[PDB]
Amino acid sequence: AMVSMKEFIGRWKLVHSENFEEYLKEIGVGLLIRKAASLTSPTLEIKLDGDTWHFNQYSTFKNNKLAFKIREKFVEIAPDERSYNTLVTFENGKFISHQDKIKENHHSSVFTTWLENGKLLQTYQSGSVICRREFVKE
Repeated sequence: AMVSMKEFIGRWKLVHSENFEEYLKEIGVGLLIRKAASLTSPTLEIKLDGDTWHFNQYSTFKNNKLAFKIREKFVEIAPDERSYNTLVTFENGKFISHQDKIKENHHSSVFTTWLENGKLLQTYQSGSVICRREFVKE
């Protein structure tokens, strides 16, 4: 719980990934898209504008910009082009996003972003699948 929110601010480059394509398959992404999305090494930019956070992911395949306020539910248009009811909290040093499905045939996910020894780590969880990603400061 020691890590402060401000330590996340900056630009981060993907250096390792595990189970990302499998995570995308689990949440219903088609083969061509999940293959292409998993081949990239995106840059994640985290910035704070007043009380609005921005987690923007940039890559050759798609740019994904997410804006939110902590503790405030919002409708997220996720990169899979489906809409979700998303809620991001900051708990014990970590950003936790609950991306809740709206349509019953969709899938919900939990995203956790945290810092360890200068690196930024993420997990994306849905159903039986957890994806793990690691980033280094740009």
